Order: sequence, then structure tokens, then C-alpha cells
Amino acid sequence: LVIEGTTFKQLITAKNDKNVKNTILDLPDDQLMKALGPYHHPEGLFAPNTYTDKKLTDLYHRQMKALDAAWAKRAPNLPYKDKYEALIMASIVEKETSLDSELTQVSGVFVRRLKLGMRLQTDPTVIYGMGANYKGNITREDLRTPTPYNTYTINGLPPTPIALPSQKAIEAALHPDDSNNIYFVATGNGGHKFTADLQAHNQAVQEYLSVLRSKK
Amino acid sequence: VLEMLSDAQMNRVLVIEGTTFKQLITALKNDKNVKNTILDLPDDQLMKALGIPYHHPEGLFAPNTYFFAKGETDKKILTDLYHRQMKALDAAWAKRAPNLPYKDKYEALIMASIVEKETSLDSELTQVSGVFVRRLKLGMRLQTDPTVIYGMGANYKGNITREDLRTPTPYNTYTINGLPPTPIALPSQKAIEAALHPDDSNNIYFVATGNGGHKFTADLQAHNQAVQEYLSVLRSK
Amino acid sequence: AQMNRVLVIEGTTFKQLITALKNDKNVKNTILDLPDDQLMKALGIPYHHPEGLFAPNTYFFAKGETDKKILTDLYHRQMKALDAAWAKRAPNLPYKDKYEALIMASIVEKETSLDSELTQVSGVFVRRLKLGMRLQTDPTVIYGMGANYKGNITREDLRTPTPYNTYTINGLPPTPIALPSQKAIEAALHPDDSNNIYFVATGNGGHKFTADLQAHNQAVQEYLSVLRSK
Amino acid sequence: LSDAMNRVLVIEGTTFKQLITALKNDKNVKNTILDLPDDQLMKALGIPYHHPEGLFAPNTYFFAKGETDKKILTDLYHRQMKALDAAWAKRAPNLPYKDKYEALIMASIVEKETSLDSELTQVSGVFVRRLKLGMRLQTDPTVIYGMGANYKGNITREDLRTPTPYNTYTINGLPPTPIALPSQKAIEAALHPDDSNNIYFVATGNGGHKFTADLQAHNQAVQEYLSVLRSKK
Amino acid sequence: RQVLEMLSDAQMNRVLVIEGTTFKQLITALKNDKNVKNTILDLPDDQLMKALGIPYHHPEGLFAPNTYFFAKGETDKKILTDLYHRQMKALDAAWAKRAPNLPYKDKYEALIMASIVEKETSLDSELTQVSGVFVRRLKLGMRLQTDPTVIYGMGANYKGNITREDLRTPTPYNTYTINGLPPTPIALPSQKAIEAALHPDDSNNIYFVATGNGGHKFTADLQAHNQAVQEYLSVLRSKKL
Amino acid sequence: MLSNRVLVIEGTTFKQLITALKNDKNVKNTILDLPDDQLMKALGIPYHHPEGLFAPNTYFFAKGETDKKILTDLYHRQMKALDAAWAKRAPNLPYKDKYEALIMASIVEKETSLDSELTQVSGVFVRRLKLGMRLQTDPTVIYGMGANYKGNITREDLRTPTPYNTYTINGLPPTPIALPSQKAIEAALHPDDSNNIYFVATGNGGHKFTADLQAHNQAVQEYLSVLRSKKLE
Repeated sequence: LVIEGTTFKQLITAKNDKNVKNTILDLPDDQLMKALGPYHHPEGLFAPNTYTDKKLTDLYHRQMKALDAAWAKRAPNLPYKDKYEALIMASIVEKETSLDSELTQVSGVFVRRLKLGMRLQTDPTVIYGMGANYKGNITREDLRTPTPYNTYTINGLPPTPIALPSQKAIEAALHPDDSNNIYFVATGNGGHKFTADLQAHNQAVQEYLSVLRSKK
Repeated sequence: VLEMLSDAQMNRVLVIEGTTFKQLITALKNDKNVKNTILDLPDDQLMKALGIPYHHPEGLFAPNTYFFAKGETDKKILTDLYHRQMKALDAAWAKRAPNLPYKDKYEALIMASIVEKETSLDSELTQVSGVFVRRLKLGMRLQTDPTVIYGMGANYKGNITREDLRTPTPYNTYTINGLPPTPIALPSQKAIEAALHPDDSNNIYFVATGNGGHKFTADLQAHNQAVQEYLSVLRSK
Repeated sequence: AQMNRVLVIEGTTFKQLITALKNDKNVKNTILDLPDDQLMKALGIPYHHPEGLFAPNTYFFAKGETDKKILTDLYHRQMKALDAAWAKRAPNLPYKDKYEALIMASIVEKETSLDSELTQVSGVFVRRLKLGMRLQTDPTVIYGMGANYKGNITREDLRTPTPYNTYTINGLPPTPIALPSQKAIEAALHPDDSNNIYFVATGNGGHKFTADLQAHNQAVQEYLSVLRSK
Repeated sequence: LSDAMNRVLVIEGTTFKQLITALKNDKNVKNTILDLPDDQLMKALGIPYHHPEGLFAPNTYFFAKGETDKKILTDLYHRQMKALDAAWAKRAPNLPYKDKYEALIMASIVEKETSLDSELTQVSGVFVRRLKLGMRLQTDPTVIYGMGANYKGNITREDLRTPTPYNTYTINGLPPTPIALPSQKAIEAALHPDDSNNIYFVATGNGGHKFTADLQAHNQAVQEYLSVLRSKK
Repeated sequence: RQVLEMLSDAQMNRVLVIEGTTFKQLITALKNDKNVKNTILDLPDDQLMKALGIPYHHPEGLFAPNTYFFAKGETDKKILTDLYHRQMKALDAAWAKRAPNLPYKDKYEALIMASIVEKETSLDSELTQVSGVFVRRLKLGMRLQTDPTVIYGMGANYKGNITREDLRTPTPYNTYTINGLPPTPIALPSQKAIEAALHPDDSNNIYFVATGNGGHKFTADLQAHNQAVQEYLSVLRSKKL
Repeated sequence: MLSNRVLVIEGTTFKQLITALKNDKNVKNTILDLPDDQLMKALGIPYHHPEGLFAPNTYFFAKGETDKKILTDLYHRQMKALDAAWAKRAPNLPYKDKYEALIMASIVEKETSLDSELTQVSGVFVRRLKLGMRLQTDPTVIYGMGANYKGNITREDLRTPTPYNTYTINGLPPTPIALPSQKAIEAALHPDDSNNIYFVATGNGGHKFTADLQAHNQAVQEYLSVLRSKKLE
């Protein structure tokens, strides 16, 4: 139905079914958030799972229930002011990995960065900020252009989520791993290599280059 | 392939997460399709028969739904499950987090079995491991009931008593310091990964809520608040 | 007839070819298991090590033919191609003799899959040699690791001074590292006119070539993004 | 192979006019605008160039029987500009082309000067260097093209002596337009010349050429080729 | 004149590698030599074999025992590469001239057997005999049952004792539990041991045991072997007091 | 559930399959160069000739696997198919045993490319057998000539008596002539309800089936005209 990591817009169009008619679906999103019954932007507020126009409503409740549960049992000394920032981070974490085993590790990388004052420098934020201007490839001019969601230029979390996060992604966002790693790069054989200093990261990226050549 | 992912027409062997080696032994002894070559070995003689350099076999065979040729020898299957489990354990050890209190990967497997038997929700795996990991670093005894059951062994009739908790076995983490001598169950790859990637927290206590989860805490007064609360809730049902 | 076919594909090793003839019923094994020095002496080839000296192509031979005839003919075809290309070669090339050209042809072969880019790759390496820079080409490191190569290279691998490691050695490796094609040899002898000394895959089938490390690093980042989307 | 059956094969080195005549004499292709003057044809096809030469890619094309000419040619033009844009984007530095059109012109010259792929880069080099040194390209296909209709399959000494806009013995630099339809390999070669000092070359008679940087070696080679070509026939 | 000049060669450094030694002993002895420059001695063994150009994965048995002479200040890589070349020269010479119907797949198996034979005897006169016993055993499917192999397999786990429990534990090198040759050599064999591995003696003997007075007794049936073992037990037991 | 991709195509010969196994790095060779009698002895197959006994399909076998497992499994798969089809066969068929059905299946397989027509071809041959007519099928003549087949057939080839020549012998050939698919086996055992005893290729895909010689000859004339028209250059 709605798979973790998908866009809100992705769910909005999938408006193209017999069972759901276009009642409030083509309304502007701000006025639509007013109409649906409390966030200004709709991204991240609907729970991905394998489950009338109103049903979105059930998913929202299912999503907020999940977040509330996760926020209630959350870990101490987290750099989140409120549950919304945790949801933003959960979205960031979700699209940065496909393996559950690494969720906490990814979360750690970003959580620690926030506490250390570092920019998150995660590509999905910029891809999201450009949206329809994304041509399947990222260049230096893309990363240097200040967007509201550009985590290479801004400090801290972006204003909103960038995708629909899962319950596992929320819990991971609220339970980072105990490590010093603040970098990670795909291994090329499935997964990521996490590191704590830039030189180790560049070694890992070079390893990723070699495996990717070998995979050719 | 996507069915190689779920490890012709053949026999379907299943190893369930949290299960003991011995249960697997009985399940193969109760399968026609596997030939009984070595199922009644003493554990020392069986570890020698399979080539496994460990003295005791617990925890060394990976839970998963596998397919084996109808008629396969038992040793074939046991060796392959051993190789798969050690593949997972070596992989997890290679990418482990720093400053872990494990002398070697065997201790990681031990704790992975403990964590596996102590938790029901994957979301809490890292947390449970953390509580135990921190305890090991802080010198606290693990005080986990599944270890006590394992230590009682044949003397376990599906229920434990206060005398059971006070009775010194080699596996009783209320009486011994540190990890027990061997694993106490067959851990999943997720439990091994959790054992090697504890969460960033101060909690060193936890107790079940009753709906599959637990309340985690960092101080004994808060732990005791939560436990008396759970005792009250669980008694009523 | 349906006479025996021995297929030699470009980029394969001599060892692969030796095993391929040793696993053929139709080919007689007279000298196939000899050490390389004695084997080259047995065939009359004046080189000490056999890599790169046998031309890749699809050959047909009579069932029961000798290994020595087959290898002599492959050596003669490769040397025909090499002498021809060397005779018409470009000026000012940094090769002492045709053997060094063959080494470079093997490197180029294993470093590229599109014909259109062969000369450019050759240029990159030719220039590096004229500039005194190390070639820093991974296929040589793979060859140096040999049987210990499992499809991945580690930092300890790149630092290991093997005889073929172009990150640690200066110049060309001691021998070729594969069986090069004719076009790869021609490219070795006709580098392109450019200042580029770096290249990295684009992700869309080709490579991006550059002359400075900053541009190369931008290109590598672009490749990382492209591979991420797919 | 390029598919959309009718097999329109356009071989590299052919002229645009040849392609137009080969399509007007094809039963399977509908003839709508092939007999219009070329300026009107370029306006009708949407192409922004004044002259059509070199802008339609040689290849083995398979269309639907009964296809319109405009589709066939628009597809060929778009394919050529795809190749040309890609090649210009990845081109070598310090090239003497002001824009991609000059590169395509040069690709046509190179294509008409060689039959072996092995030599394309070398041919391009010889000419590219010449452009940089101010030397005239002195390539005969250009003069043939400049004579145009007055070319009956034979060239005379005064033909080479007569100044046409396409005569590279009399003009300095490149001719005003391409002289043939260049292949993808020829465009790439034009944009990636070889590193050599050679500025002369002459055919061997077996399909290849001898390249050199000095006139005397060139002259030895030219006489040898002259002898072989006379003695053969 | 210069015939005896060649004790071995490469005022002068005098490296000496003894028969029966392990690779590891040689590397440590090169690290504790002032005159040998340590450029690559501290590498892992796989990467070290690759650094030297050696195509074998494991370094054991590939460096020839002899008393050599190198320039004072010589690099380790020169030393090890030349010792490797000398060992492979000996091995190729012996493999090319080897006896027929031998149970070796390749020269590496011969080198493994040479290492075993080297560790199993100290008298050159008996080399051929020992190799014979092991060679014949391979043809008959019998396990070599040689203690130096199990010692090598136990590695650090060896305190000077071989017990029935030690002999019963499966190692990759345990010739009581595996059939055929171990995965790698277990020591550095000498030229004589390589040749002996490739030139077994003509007999039916498939058993042997130390005599106790220097040498071994070889036998063709187990009863003779057990009588000989009893004789060796008595001889050494008396030497205990 | 498509049974390293080892693919055996319908209508291919056994000899082709052996060569494709012998031309594989991924499959190790133990008995591929044995004579066919001795190799059938090796695999345990009780038939004297190996043709027709191995099922075409896309397999994706495990690399570095013995040929004997692969071929015994293919033999068993096709013999399972054949027994299944024989058990459910149509009544009054002129086959003495399942081997004749397999032979006919091979003939049918090599005689048609459209699945829709299998039964029809099958019918034509079955009826012919009941009426004593010769099958007069060219793939049988090709197989009978064997190594002597140069891609072309002469009238003397069709007139030369081979053991497999269905222009000269009555009934089925001694063995199959290719490896038939299961669809072909079933069609061989389920002929169509018709009186047609002739068929000829159309040249535009398919065949024209008829019940009388004059209609068949008309169809043959049309096919000859069409096929001559298609091949010009």
C-alpha cells in the first residue's frame, strides 16, 4: 500500500483509484491540512504499512500513536526539542538505509552530529528540497545552493520531514547507538561502513569504489 | 534469487529463534528425512564429530527456515547451520561497535542468546543489550531469569521458585559474576547485531510492561517503582 | 569436421588460457604444466614470463593438436600484431621497447570497456609516465594479489609493495597483466592529445577524464550521486 | 541497429543528397517534401541550419513500412545531434573549433579521408594540428564537394587550382559546411585528436596511410603509392 | 676452488636457516638481526607472500634451509625472495626428475610431504624410508598419523605434550583425523627431504617408530609395529631414570 | 518455476545439447565424449538411441555441477512428461507405445513454430499413419542425412532411402529426430478433429491444411510464389 520511505505526494496520487474519489485531494496542502483536522506541511504524518476518502485519517492516527509511544519511552539527552524534530530525524534516517540492523547506527551518526554542532550533510534532504528539479544525479552546484532543507549549508534539522517514516525508523531516531561514528558510506556489498574520523571514511569510500568496479 | 533469501522438492528444516540446541536435536531425531548418524552423541564427542572447536554446542546453529535434501545426513545439516551461524557472527564482529566488554566473539554469542531470550520486540533489542552490556562494564551481575532456567536444566518443570533463583548453578546470573559459560539458546542474526551494537543510554534496569515491551531505567529507585507497578498489574489478570 | 574451438577473449590471463587448454580433450598436454621459464624456453619465446604474449581471438584447431603448436601460433599472431603496431607507432612515446607497449596495452585493456575511450585511457597513463607519476591503476594491484583477490581491495592491499602494485612501484609493472586486444595495443601506441591524468566512471557507461585532482574529486562525487539514485 | 519493416541503411561518408535520392526511390517511404528546395526543407523539418549536410546520422535503420519521410529524417537528425552534443560535452581541451558545427565539419572531412577506424584519431590529428599552424588542409573530398554538379568522377589539376568555397587548397581553414554525413566514431575522433607531430599523410593502397612530420619522407611515400596505383591498373 | 665456495650465497652477514624450522622462526630471527633491514617483516603473512611475489597463500615450507651469506645491511625482501627462489628451484628440479606413480597432485603436495618427512627423521639414511611409509600409506588410504602435524595444527595450544585428547581433536593439520596431506607444509624442508618425498624406498613397510638409540625401526604389519613400540617404550623408560 | 542458465531449446538435437554442455565452463565433463551407446549406458537410460529423451526448458543450474546429474534430471523430467501425457492420451491413436508418441512429437516439433497449429500438424500425421500414407517430412530427411547436410536439400536427397527418410519408408522413423517440448508431446497425443492430410507453409507465418491433393497443390503454388517474392536481395 504505502511503503516506508515513500513521499507524501506518492501516496496522494495513488487519487488514481476507483475506491477513493478526489474530494480534498487537489486542494492546496496548507488548506488541506486545515481541512483534514494541525501541522502546516503534510510530509511524514502518515504511517507506512501494509494495510472512503477519510479512511488518510486512520493512517495519521496510526502514525501519531506510533510517534507518541516512541516519544514516551525515548532515550535521555536527545537533541530533540519536541516529537516533531524526532519525526524529522526519523524520516532522515529512513531513506538513508534499507537495512533495519543499521537503523540505530545511522541514527547515532546524525544524533551525535547534532550534539557536536556538525551539519548532517545527508543527500536526501537536498534531493527533497529540489524536488521536481532532481535529475537522478547530484552536482556540487546543487549542494552549494542554500535550500531550506539543504543540510550541507544549514545547521541542525530541516523544517519538516522528507518522507514517510516507519515505526522502526521513529524508534531508532529515539534510540541512537553507543558509538563515536559520525560518518558512513555504502559498502557496495550491501550495507554501510560507519567511521569516526574523515580519513577512515575516505578509505571506506575508496573501498566502495573498488568493490563497485569489481561488481561491474 | 529471492528464495535463496529464505534459505526441486526437499525436506524443510526449521530452527526457531530463541530455541535451544537440544530442541533442534530432538526435532531432527523426530524427522524421517534426516538420517540418524550422530544425533545421540555426547556433546564432546559430537563437537569432535562435526569439527567444531568449541567444547559445548549451544548457540552455534543459526535459526532460519532451510531446505535440505530428503535423506540428508544429520552431520551435513548441523555443519551447514554451524557455518551459517559463524558467518553471521564473524560478519557482526567485524563491524562491531568500539569499547565492547567481550573478550572474543564467543562472549558476544553468549550475550546474543541472553538478549534473544529476554526480549520480544525488535525495537528493544539494542536497549536490552545495552542494559546487559553496561552491567558487564559496571560489574553488575546480569540477573536474568532465562539463564537460571538453563542452569536448572533437567530440574525445570516449566516454573521457577525463589529457591531456584537462590540456587547456585554455573549459569545462574543471580549468583555468578559476568556472563554464563555458554550460550543458553540459539540467537538470531538480529540478536547478534544487537549484542554488538548497544544503545546510547544510562539504563541498567528494565522490567516488562506486560504487552511485550519493557520499562528501562538507570536508577534502582525508579526500577523498583516500575517493578512494583508491573507486579500489581500482572497479579490481577 | 566440427574441429575443436579454442576461444581466447580479451582481458583474460595466460593462466586462464593454460587451464582452458588443460581442460580440453582435443588438446594434447605436452608442456602445459611446466614452470613459466622452462615453458617459454620450450616454445622458443625469448621472454621469461608468458603474460600478454598470446593474441585473444577465436581459433579452430584439429582435434589432438599439440599444446606447443597452439601456443606457438598464438604467440606468432600476437607478435605479428605488436610488431605491426610498433612499426607505425607515434613519436615520443615513453616505451623502451615493444614489450613495454604490450604491458601498457594490457593495463589499458583491463581499465576500459568502451573502444571510444581507449586512446584517452592510454593518454592518461602515457602522460603519467612522462610526468613521473605512478599509474595507480587497480587491475595491476589485483594481478599482484592474485589468488588472494576476492572481488574487493582494502587499504592494506593498496599499501602492500607487491611487484605489480602501481600505487607503490614507479612506472610499468614487470610484465603485462592480461592478454590485450589489437585495438588496445594500437591505443597504447597512439595516446590522445590532452592534459587529462585522471578518470572515473560516470555511471552512464563511460568515464569522466580530468587533468587536476579537484576536478577529479568533483567527478567522483557526481558518480557517487548517480549510483545512489539507481 | 536502430529500429522503430523497411530497412533504410545510411552508410557513413554519403552525402545528404544521396540519402534524399535513395528515399525518393523507395516505394515503402511516403514522399511528401523530398523535392522541395533545401532551405524550405530545413524550415519544414524544423532544423535551424541553413545547409543540411552532415546533420543526419549514418546507421542501419528499420522503420515501419509506409513511414513518412519527415519522421525518418527528423529521427536521423535528432540522432546525429544526440551524438554531437554528447561528444562535444566530453571533448578534449585546446581544440581549434569555435563551436560544435566546426567539429562536425571536421568529422565529415576525417570520415571522407579514411576507411580504417584505427587511423581516425591520427587523421584528425593531422588536420587539427594544421588548423593550429595555419596550414591549409589540402584534402581532395572538399574540392570535389566544392565543384559539386561539375564533378563527373574525375579531378584535374585545374580543378584543384580553381577557388571554390569548399576548396581547402585555396581556402585557409575549414570549409563553410560539412561535405558528408559523419559517423559517431568520426565525430569522436574529430573531438579527440592524437598526440603526434605528424602533419602529412598519404594512402598505402591497402586501405591505410603513412603519417609523417616532414615533407621528404612524405614524398618518398607519395611516389611509392603512385607507383603501386599505376602498376596495379 | 670455488666449488666449495658455495656453502650458500646471495665482512658479510651469515644468515643460517636450519632444517625443520618453521617460517615464523625465520621471520623472528630476521627481525632480531642487526644487519638485516626491516622493511616488510611485520606484514600479515598473506600480504607478505604477495609483497615478495609469491603466488602461494601460506608461507610455510617455501624457504630453503641452508647457511647463507648476505651483504651486511641487506634488505629482508632480497633475502626472502632469494630463499624462495632457491626453494622453488630445488622443488622444480626434484619434481621434474620425480619417481613414477607417486600420489601427488602437484609439487606443492610434494613440498608438504617433504616437510612432514623432515620433521619425522634426523638421519638422512632413513629419509627415503620415512617418505616411503607415508607415500605407501596414501595409496592405501591410511592416515599418516604423524605427531608434528598435530602439533602444527594446535599452534599456540601446545605445551610439550600430545595426549589422546589432543590427538582426537579435529585440526586442519591433524593427520589422525584427516585423510591425506595437511593443507600446507608444517616446516621448511631441506633439499634432501624434497628429493626423498619424490623418491620413496622400495619396500612394503607402512609403519615405523623410534628405536630409542637413535633412528627408527620400520615394519610392514601392525604386530611387528607393536612389538617395536614395546621395545621403544622399554628403552626410553629405562632412560627416564 | 523455471526448472548459470542451462537452456535447451525445443527442436534442438541431442548432439547440439552435448556440444553445448561440452562448450560450458560451468559444467564439468565426465562422459560427454563417450559414444552414445556407452553414454546411455553410463546414465542408466534403457533406450539404445539418445535422441528425443531430454526436455527443453530454462534451468538455471548450479555452476560446476556434474553433467550426469543435469542429463539424468532432464531425462527424468521428459519421461515424466511423456508418461503423464500417455496416461491421458486420446483414443484410437496409431501409436504402439509411448516411444512412437515421442518420435511423432519430435517430428511435430520440427514441423511447426506456432503453438496454435501443433494439434493440426499432429492430426495430419496421425491420419496419414492410419491411411498408410508416408509422412513426407523434410526434418526426417535432414536427420537421416546427418553429417552430410550442407543446409540444402536436393531431389536425389529426398529420393535416397535412409532409415529415417519419410518419403521412402512407411510409418514412423526408428527414433526421434529432435528433443520435443511437452506441448508437442501432448499435441502428438491429442490430434485435431479434421479430415486434413496435407499441409504446407504459407511463408507469412503458419501453414495451410487441406484434405485433398488438388487443394494442397494450389496451396503449394501460392507458397512458392510468395516465398520467391520475399527473397530478392
